[PDB]
Amino acid sequence: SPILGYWKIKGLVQPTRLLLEYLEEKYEEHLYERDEGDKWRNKKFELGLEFPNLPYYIDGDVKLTQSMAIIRYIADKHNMLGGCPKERAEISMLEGAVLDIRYGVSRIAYSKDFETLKVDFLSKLPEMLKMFEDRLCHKTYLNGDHVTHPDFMLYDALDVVLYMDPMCLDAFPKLVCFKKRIEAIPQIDKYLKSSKYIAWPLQGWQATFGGGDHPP
Amino acid sequence: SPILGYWKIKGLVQPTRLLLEYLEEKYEEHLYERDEGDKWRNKKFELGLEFPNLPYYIDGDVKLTQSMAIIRYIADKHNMLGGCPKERAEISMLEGAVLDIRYGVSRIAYSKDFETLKVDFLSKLPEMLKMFEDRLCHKTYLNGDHVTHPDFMLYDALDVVLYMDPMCLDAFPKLVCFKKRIEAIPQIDKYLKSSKYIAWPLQGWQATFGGGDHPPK
Repeated sequence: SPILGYWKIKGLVQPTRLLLEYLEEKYEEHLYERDEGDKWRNKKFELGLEFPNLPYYIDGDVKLTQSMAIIRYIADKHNMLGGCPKERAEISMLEGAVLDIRYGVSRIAYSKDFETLKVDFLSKLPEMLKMFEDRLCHKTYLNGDHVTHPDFMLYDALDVVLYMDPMCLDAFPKLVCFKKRIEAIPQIDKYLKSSKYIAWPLQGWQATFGGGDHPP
Repeated sequence: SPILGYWKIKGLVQPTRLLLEYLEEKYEEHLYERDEGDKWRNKKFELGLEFPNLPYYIDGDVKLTQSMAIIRYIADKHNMLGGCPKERAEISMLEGAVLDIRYGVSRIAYSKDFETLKVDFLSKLPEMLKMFEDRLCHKTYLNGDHVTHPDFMLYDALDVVLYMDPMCLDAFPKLVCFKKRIEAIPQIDKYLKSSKYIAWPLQGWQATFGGGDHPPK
């Protein structure tokens, strides 16, 4: 069965875990704890990876790194990437727009001067969320009636910005409805209640925002 | 014809430009100059873009933003993304590894403490480049005998890191050769010599690094 290797955090891989649980696919996790940086560095160059990094995904057919290449491969193997160039570009554009939010947090989350950079991010965040509000005006999910990988990426981004500002969705009822819809998927519900779910941290443990061993 | 809208810099879109020139595909550029922030603010919500942003690519019915969605769409229309899930994953992985170098530069280039952040980046860069040197063992391009979009992304990343550290490819002669090989593609050489080529800046004009109006002579 496939092996998914990452830090014991949400970070870059949480959307991939959510997709694997939505598809109900068997996989093994190799999790690196806060004190297992040495364990990772001594294995890193001996797994056959062409671009050694975390996370990594190893099945029969593939040895992958790059979080976007991994989530796209799992989608692609399930016929979820889109049927024609236009639909595939729509899905890649949604991907990018979600990363503008999720990388927007990560960019500033490890900085000494985080409190200053937060003011600016929370000023631009409304506009980014409005575009998703409009996309989800009459669509159950970002691509219509059927779930795609950017749904889990957006879920993860909403999870993270709600910690930084618990009122950030008060203006965005369609995003609140979308978020509850994801959570009501029976196999997502079971995952979120399971011993396998990693609630914290959001970033690397060293992060000034969404770090430490426990929520603040 | 397709419209490619961006700032008059290299930045996010330069690999897209190179790919269009490789394909010899006709396109028009809407180029926003340093003084045209107002021009853009005014047109931004008027173009029919679902996720308004720079760069944008407008192809009659197809209206796209996100640089990676744009370069992938152009590749996809020419059947260049990969024939099966495994080949499509190899191209996606190459794409991500190039972006770790290119975004690695962009994420510190707008910082006040660039000189401090540069030391940390240049202690990691030799190993990141080594992974590309190793991939080019017995290969003309990153995916073998045929050009793919990550080749133009790597070419762009190599141009940018050579400005930050002129010696960073001294240990990597297969990367020096790769960069010369791209520049010997005849439709690339023609573009690089033309009046359409934007040599500078690398980042937004306001950047601590790769910014301003001319390179250092």
